[PDB]
Amino acid sequence: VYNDGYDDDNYDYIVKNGEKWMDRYEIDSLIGKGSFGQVVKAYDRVEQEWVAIKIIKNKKAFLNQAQIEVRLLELMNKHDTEMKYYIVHLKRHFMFRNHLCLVFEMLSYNLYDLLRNTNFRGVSLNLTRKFAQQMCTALLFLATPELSIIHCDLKPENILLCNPKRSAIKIVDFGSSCQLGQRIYQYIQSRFYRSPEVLLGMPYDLAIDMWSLGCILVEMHTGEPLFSGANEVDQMNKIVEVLGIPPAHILDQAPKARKFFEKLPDGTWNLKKTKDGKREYKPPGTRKLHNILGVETGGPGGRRAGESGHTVADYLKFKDLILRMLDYDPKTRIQPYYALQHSFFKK
Ligand SMILES: O=c1ccccc2[nH]c3c(Cl)cccc3c12
Repeated sequence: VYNDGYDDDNYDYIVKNGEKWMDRYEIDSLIGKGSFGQVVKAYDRVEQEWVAIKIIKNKKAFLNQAQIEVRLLELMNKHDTEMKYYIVHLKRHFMFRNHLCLVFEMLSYNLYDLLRNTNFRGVSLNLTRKFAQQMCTALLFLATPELSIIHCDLKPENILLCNPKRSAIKIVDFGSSCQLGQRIYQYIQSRFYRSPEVLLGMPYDLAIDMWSLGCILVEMHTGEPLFSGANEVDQMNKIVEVLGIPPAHILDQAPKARKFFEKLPDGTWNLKKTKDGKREYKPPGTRKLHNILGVETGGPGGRRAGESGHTVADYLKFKDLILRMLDYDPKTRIQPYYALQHSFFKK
């Protein structure tokens, strides 16, 4: 018997379609999962609108983290009252049968689902530009000094369409988020979207979100993750295939440097040594983004050959922007304000 038979063995609330809470919320159905718990679709009889309700796990550590989430959402929504900065709206929260319940506006499906709808053909560079511009603008919001918020888990599943016919988006799931002052985890971000500084055990700031976004935009256009590591070692290696060996001034300050690399007597770094003539990775920097994107060959896989809004010049700009976002150095990685000024976004 977990929580008088309301929970399961994983601290999640056993959801029941048609159930009605507090003479207010008619529960329609389950529509999301996460480490945090579950999200359900519900009708709010009082306000007379569909909502989404995040049902946090009934367990101390989860509840505590969700309380941080709430603080940051409420802090964001208070600045963005007009709802023009692409951040989901927290309508209210309540405790119900020992679970914290967060009530958000209802939204459509996420960008992973959108990619899946084209059978991972990827979406157009025109639509990619639109998502890029909205996300940079959202990331600029988070960068306002009074917020200074690191989302910490950007990925396609956490960017959602407002409406399925339209290109407007909102960022959701601030359940791993923190402010620039109060950083509390070392192992953060979804692995494909994890920055080098986090892989390397280093301190991190808002620039980890920009890294993640760089990875996201490429995926939105090619249909597959740019760096799809099966574990941290594979991840770091896949980054090195495209961008080369991280600079020495970084690896010299990196606690986990020796998990992936070796420092030679003359002070330079290589990939850690490999057994018995085993070969698995392309040599450093030889997996060119130029080729991944199909800059001069009709886009990714040649699938955009002779389509408008997919010229070579369009791609060269896109590529340039993406490499600025994937700068190894967090201090020089492009920041939201300057990203919006990039030639990729020219009217
Ligand atoms: O915060 C989330 C986290 C994870 C997974 C799914 C998810 N769907 C949502 C919808 Cl429709 C509205 C608002 C939030 C979400 C949400």
